[PDB]
Amino acid sequence: YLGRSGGDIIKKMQTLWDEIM
Repeated sequence: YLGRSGGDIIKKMQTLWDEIM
């Protein structure tokens, strides 16, 4: 919603925890 808000949020959450833990 308004310049790809929904798609980009799920992509960044996935790698936040993939790379740290």
